[PDB]
Amino acid sequence: DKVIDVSDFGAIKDTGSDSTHSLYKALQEAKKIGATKITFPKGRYDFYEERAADRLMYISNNDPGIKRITFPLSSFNNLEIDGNNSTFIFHGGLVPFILDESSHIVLRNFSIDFSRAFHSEALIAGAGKGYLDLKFTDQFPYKINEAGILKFQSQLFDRLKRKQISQDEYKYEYKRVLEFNFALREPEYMAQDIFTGNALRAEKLNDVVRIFHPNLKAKVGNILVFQAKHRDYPGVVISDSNNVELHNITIHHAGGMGVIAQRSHNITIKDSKVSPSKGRIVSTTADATHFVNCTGKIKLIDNLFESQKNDATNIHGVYAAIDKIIDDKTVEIKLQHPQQFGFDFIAPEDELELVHGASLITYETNKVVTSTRVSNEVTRVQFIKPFDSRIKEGDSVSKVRSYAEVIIKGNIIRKNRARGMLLNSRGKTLIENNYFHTPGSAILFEGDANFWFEQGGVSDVTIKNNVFENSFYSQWGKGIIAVDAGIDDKFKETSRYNKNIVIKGNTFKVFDKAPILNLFSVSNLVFENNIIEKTTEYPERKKYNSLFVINNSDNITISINNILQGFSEGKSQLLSPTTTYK
Amino acid sequence: DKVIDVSDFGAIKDTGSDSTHSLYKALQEAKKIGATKITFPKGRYDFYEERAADRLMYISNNDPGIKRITFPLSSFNNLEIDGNNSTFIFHGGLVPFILDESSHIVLRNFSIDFSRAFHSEALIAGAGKGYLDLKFTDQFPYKINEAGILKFQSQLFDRLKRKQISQDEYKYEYKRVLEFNFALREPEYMAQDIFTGNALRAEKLNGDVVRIFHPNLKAKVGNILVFQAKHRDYPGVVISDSNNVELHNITIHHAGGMGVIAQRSHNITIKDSKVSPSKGRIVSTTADATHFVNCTGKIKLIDNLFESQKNDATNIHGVYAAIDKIIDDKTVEIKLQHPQQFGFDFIAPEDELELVHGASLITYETNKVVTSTRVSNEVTRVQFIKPFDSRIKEGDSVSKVRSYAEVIIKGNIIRKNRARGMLLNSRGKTLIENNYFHTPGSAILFEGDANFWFEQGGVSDVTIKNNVFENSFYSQWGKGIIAVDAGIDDKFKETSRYNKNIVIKGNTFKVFDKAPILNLFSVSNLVFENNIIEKTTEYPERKKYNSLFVINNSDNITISINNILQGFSEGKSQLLSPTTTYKR
Ligand SMILES: OC[C@H]1O[C@H](O[C@@H]2[C@@H](O)[C@H](O)O[C@H](CO)[C@@H]2O)[C@H](O)[C@@H](O)[C@H]1O
Ligand SMILES: OC[C@H]1O[C@H](O[C@@H]2[C@@H](O)[C@H](O)O[C@H](CO)[C@@H]2O)[C@H](O)[C@@H](O)[C@H]1O
Ligand SMILES: [Ca+2]
Ligand SMILES: [Cl-]
Ligand SMILES: [Cl-]
Ligand SMILES: [Cl-]
Ligand SMILES: [Cl-]
Ligand SMILES: [Cl-]
Ligand SMILES: [Cl-]
Ligand SMILES: [Cl-]
Repeated sequence: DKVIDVSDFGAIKDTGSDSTHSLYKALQEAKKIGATKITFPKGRYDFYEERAADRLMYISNNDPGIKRITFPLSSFNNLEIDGNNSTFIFHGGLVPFILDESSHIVLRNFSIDFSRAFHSEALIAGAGKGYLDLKFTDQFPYKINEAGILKFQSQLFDRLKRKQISQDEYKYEYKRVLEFNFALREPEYMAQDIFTGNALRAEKLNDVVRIFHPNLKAKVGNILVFQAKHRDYPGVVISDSNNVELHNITIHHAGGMGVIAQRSHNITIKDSKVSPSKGRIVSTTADATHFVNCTGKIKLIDNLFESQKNDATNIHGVYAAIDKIIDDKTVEIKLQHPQQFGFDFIAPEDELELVHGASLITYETNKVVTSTRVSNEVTRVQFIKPFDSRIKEGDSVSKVRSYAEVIIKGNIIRKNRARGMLLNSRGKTLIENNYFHTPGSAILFEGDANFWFEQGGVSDVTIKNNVFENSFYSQWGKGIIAVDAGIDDKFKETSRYNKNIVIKGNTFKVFDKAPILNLFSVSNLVFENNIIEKTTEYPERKKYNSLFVINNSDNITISINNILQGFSEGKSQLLSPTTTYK
Repeated sequence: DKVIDVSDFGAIKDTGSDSTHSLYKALQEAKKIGATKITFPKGRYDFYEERAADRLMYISNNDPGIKRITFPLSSFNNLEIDGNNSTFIFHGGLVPFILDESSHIVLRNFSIDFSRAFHSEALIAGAGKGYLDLKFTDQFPYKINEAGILKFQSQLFDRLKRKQISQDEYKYEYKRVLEFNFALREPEYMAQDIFTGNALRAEKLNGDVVRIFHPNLKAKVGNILVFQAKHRDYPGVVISDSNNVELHNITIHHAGGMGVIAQRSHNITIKDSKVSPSKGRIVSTTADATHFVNCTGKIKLIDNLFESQKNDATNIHGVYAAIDKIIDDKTVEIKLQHPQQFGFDFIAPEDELELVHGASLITYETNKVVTSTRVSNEVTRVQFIKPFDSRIKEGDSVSKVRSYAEVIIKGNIIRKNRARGMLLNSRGKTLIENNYFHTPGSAILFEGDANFWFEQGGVSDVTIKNNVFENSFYSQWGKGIIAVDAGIDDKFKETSRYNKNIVIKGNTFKVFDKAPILNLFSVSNLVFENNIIEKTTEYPERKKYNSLFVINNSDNITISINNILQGFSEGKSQLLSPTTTYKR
């Protein structure tokens, strides 16, 4: 009809049977008659791999390859999916949602989770030099092979069944471990990622598994998280689509990012949450949300982003390195980071910034006349006029876009690994009424043209009426609000990558003298009407003795109109900037 | 015009520079004007990943996914590629050739190799309880991380460069090891695969010697240990949905998987070519030398050398698809079973399908398809013109009735490889003539099953004539020199007749013990005549074998009196009398 009921196509709740193909037929009928809504009777729905559509997908900042997709929303328009607060359980390697060249899509009232997490967790029962003793719950199946290696499994165990289980070992490969505080259910204070690779020596003590690595260190009683090595199955992919809304969507887990958007226009996530399911301390294995080369309005409103293994959000562009200079008008650009391969974005009549790599200073803006994709890495680009004579190979290009207007309000950011928000948004950005409790920098202006190759550089930011409670209590960043753009030291005085930032009306609850602001190459920033409250939530770090570290900047104002409470010193010292951590 | 010189498009020999993009433009020009030949000035040409065309590919019996292709021959026609005996070096994860919906393609006069093999080799310098001491040459770079695990690298080592190299580790993952005899450069006598997984505990002694730890490690000092590549991502030449393809004087030194893999293709010829290791290596391709899946017309392997590969020299078979769901009396959903079979679409309307009982490989009936709908890379819904056999159950399998390929395999040399020689799963007219076999596994194996590999076999017209089987089946990959191992349960061996009409004549069998020359079951009409059987002492005799002919559940089998046996102690009457067991 106008509204389609999935149960009319065979998708039946609370049975544990695969509803993938019944859902697919309901989707095709909705496209056939132009139905405006698809609804689920409230219940549990399970989705498996065997009948899910297969498509080749390049997904920015995630792993490319063949994807089995449960909701293949390719070229859909004016469609709402209302789950009625149903529970969606995905079995194996599945991408729940991919929105590809779709328009006006509303996802509403359901939860996403996987039958077995791609990461793994264990209770730390013992510890010593070069080892940890671990106890695994049943929902993290594993085995120790004859080589003495710990390998997590999709399930415990004929020959063809064993072969299928053997092929699933890739999905649950680890690469590092991170210790989580048991009581606070957050990354352990000042703990760092401990790299291990995908092969840890292990042996069962003769229910306790002992793992061996010379860099292992953790507190007994805490939770050890095995970080998933891959990002193959993000929760919701928004690709080349527009006007997408997520309302009351719970993403309990994903093989990578919860929501990843690329080259998409107008995206809203509201009243949703990324939070672990029962028996887990971690939600998604990568960023909660992420936006690449997106335009229009990006709205994160009244969400809860917690316990994921990476940043809550990152809104940025793509830098493509200048690999080959052919003639004075033609260049061949190359995508650099492996998870950026296959990102096509340079089209004829586009305007490109021609940026110096080590400085992030734009030489000029040139217009593209022709574009030719050679591979998933290299694209040949010819300009309308000869480009700047100073451009060398190793510099980078970036697309001049109608940069996304960022509206991030009412969100809770806590318990996650790494940073809170990477504000690489050059458009008008508003960060209002958010709560931060992150081990890394609550807010970070990053971007570089040497590794990540992410285009950042703000020009209109307002950070107002937020609460920063005991954030940056570890080492993922350089302060509560910090700049860490990829600018060489010899260019910091010359470059001005981030401009026009207002930080007002916020409350900073801090436990030591870590930098509240750590800025370089910033032009025009005002810090006024904020409250700085001293706490004793974590042990004080002797590394830091300055709340405001400022270098190679101009027009920075740490106004007298700021209230400080609980400190022994006064504004004369604590509000005076330094060049070092002091 | 008619002949395009690739150097006219910037492909320069003997420079080490990437010629991928120059070659691509020469290919597009040949298609634009209908050129008939592309020539390479004789020299060395290097191809890299950075500018290779990317396509999704499903390659049967190999690993699917994104492929970077150096020669993307998609919808090319009447084109010859003459390398003039050039050397093509491929750096990293590249598929050298993919022929997709192409016709009348001839490849001749060049060699294919990779700058670093996907497998690894080492000299065994020492041994002890639960370990092996290994010495790796410079062309097999490796790392031992802080976890103490051996991880082979694309090269020895900037932050971005370290990330690129680290991502290459997946390409060189291992899963098992095999011992090779140093002097004879073959799998060690009676040695078997030793499973390890992709993670071996290792430590560098003092450096230069690496000690690997595993309780099942066992090998002779002085021999060579081969680390089997875990993946089959980069086969040498892929022939997919194409027709009339010829390979002449093609040297495939290495591949990430199979040398030549053909699927759903008509008329293929491989002549005067060879699969053999490059300098400093004991192994060539990491999987089958040649392989043909659902192929039709004529398959010709003429005067080739297939040696040192980690699998069979050839396998010519069809695809069994299991009946996963019965919708109604006319409608089923079939499912591809083996992971390296996913994405193999082959059922179309008007196709006729065999409907086969799984455990017996006995065909209930043939039925014609009216409707076909691909659901995933595993499941396809099929509707038939008439209600199918009432005895058909979920778990049985279907197979496409095809104009099964006529197989002509003449003048080849098959030796030094792992596993078997030729898997004769070809139901079409098959001729095996004037070949030389020296395989650790069965020289000729009739296999097929509908429970794991899901490969359709079952011959109907085989002539094995004037071949030389010298000291073959000297290890354990099979059940004899010429053996059947079709997936037929013992319950049904007596009523199932999967292989029919086989003639084995004029051959010379040089054997070192009394392992079975023929090990047959479920065979009807076989004649073994005019053969010469000669006793050797090349390998130690195996006491568990005491019968040259082991025959069970068969009919019309003739081990004729006109065969000749030399060098044995027992009488001719006793040596030609078949048994049901390996001994008595
Ligand atoms: O900074 C850009 C980068 O951030 C996220 O990931 C990295 C992670 O890969 C690394 O190991 O740690 C840092 C924290 O120190 C970040 O978490 C994004 O997932 C990634 O796509 C990229 O955007
Ligand atoms: O038998 C069918 C099968 O044969 C080949 O490989 C297998 C190999 O995977 C296994 O480990 O050992 C056997 C020998 O005992 C064969 O070498 C083909 O590569 C495979 O595609 C399939 O056709
Ligand atoms: Ca064709
Ligand atoms: Cl305010
Ligand atoms: Cl103080
Ligand atoms: Cl600093
Ligand atoms: Cl300092
Ligand atoms: Cl040594
Ligand atoms: Cl015995
Ligand atoms: Cl006699």
